[PDB]
Amino acid sequence: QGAKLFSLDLAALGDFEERFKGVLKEIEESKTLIVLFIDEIHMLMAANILKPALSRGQLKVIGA
Amino acid sequence: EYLSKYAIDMTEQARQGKLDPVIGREEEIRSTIRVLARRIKSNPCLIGEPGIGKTAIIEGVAQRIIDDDVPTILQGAKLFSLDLAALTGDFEERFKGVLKEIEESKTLIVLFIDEIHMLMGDAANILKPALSRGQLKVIGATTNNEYRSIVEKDGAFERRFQKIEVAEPSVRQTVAILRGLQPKYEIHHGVRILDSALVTAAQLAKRYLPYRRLPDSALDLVDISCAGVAVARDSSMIQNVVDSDTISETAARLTGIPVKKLSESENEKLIHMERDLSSEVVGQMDAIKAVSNAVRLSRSGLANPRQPASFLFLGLSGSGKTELAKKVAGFLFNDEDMMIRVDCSELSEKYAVSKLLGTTYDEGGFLTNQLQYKPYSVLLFDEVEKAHPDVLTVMLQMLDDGRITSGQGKTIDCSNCIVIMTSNLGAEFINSQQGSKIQESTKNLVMGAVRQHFRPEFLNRISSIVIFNKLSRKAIHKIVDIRLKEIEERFEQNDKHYKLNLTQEAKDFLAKYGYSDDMGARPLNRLIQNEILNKLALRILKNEIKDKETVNV
Ligand SMILES: Nc1ncnc2c1ncn2[C@@H]1O[C@H](COP(=O)(O)OP(=O)(O)NP(=O)(O)O)[C@@H](O)[C@H]1O
Repeated sequence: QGAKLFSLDLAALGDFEERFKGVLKEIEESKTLIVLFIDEIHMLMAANILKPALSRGQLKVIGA
Repeated sequence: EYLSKYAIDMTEQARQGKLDPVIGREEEIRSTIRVLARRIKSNPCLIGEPGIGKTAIIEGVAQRIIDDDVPTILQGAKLFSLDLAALTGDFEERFKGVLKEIEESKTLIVLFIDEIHMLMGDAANILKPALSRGQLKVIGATTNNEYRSIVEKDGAFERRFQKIEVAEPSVRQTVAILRGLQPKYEIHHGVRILDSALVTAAQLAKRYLPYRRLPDSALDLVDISCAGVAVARDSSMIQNVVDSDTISETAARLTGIPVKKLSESENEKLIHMERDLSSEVVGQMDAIKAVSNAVRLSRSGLANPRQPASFLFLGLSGSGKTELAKKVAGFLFNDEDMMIRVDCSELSEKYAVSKLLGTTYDEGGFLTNQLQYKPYSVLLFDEVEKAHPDVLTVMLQMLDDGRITSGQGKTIDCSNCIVIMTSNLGAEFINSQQGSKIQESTKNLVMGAVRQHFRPEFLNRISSIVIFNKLSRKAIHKIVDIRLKEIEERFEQNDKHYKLNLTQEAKDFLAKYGYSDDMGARPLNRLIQNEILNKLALRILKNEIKDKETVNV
């Protein structure tokens, strides 16, 4: 319930990606108050995508 | 006539006896004297930590001067002490003509300049030609830092100069030089000092004081303490003074728990620390012993005075491992800030700043700066081998000695600090411990695994390395029940006044569901909020279920 939809359509455009990593706190700010959905981009990211926030045990995401 | 202007002879004050007697330095002095006696490179210098008693030597110098402990050649010489400042015309001139005066003045003194030794922009040669005169006996010093930058550029600076170690005592002799205090410094503010109030301030300020210097930091608090014992006494019969009051009390100023400062120092702490760990985490009796059992070894000087306390931990974050030291530190250093974070994700090359560096904003780094900030510390290493060859090599000094040069090249003691490695190197082998191996074989499997990423020096200098292995629900529910304990003791105490209920649901859920095998109850740790704290507070926050009430799912 308390979660809502976020879906990151990745536009990456110094590392310009860590933004995508910094937001992992911004949702962690909300404290799983949303969900993430990524569509066909699932690949090695920087480095690997995602998890350290999910791998923190947290972070419901809609994978695809 | 500019003689006395910023140049104030303190051999005056030494002839006046204004200056402050201390012990032993003749060693540096006689040399630094003998240095001052050198045609070739005249100028003795102390290179390193400020506040280490530089002109205190000059005192002794001036003392040896006025005592005629000043040796033959230079007995004529004395020291005008410069006062480094002026008003802008500009400054240099005033600071120059003197230079002429004094060598002209025929060596009745020498000059000491302390840490302020200038790379000027308009550098040109400031005092340097005067210094360069083949004449003009002077005394400079600085920390290593400027000594790094400025004096190494020429290096015929040394052709004038001589470096000498800024003399930092032993504690015992610091204690001893402050043991000479007890008959004398008992009565400064008009009391007596016990053997109790005597050595500990050191032992404390050593162990407990972040900043100041061995006799300095030690001698500091006791008069900082006298707010009570000097003023409230004559404001009643206290003659002798005691450690705690003088110290631990006045030590508890910063934090507290003088009992842990006092009633137990390291002695019992260890003695039961095993279960004390087990208190925080049941399970992993291995490291419950080992690291503990080990780090017990860490102290007492079984081995190198210079020597770190070092471990890799293995398991699933949210196994309590990353915590674990925070107990230990809280258990030992009575803090969780002792724990300090080294992200091996972050590590490639450029980190050499982020610890600390000789600054070229590229400025003071952090991590070493943090122990430099936090002289008692615990160092956590975030999936170690994920770091580059960058740190692991500097980790040698960490592997070494329990002491660390900052990136400006300033050593700080980790033999009083902790360093702890994280890695997944047995993750699959955690999965082997999920099959619950003879841990040896799988630790061997790990050992080989961990063996790979590192030169043995890395591998060898570790105090040891331990797995935090498969965690039976035994621990879980306990840990959970411990996990239970943390929030309730935050709140019913003050906030929530809260009496509690537990369905076995949650009791089972949190253990069963809330705990993840792989990702742990680590999320459940957050979930414990969510399905419980978040849930039941939300249940209660209405208040219709009253304060101190409880409803579990
Ligand atoms: N076996 C355990 N004993 C005690 N606390 C545990 C245990 N397993 C997980 N925890 C909790 O999980 C955290 C500690 O997990 P730990 O194994 O130290 O790795 P961690 O890095 O701290 N988890 P995290 O820091 O979010 O990655 C703390 O919140 C503990 O309360």
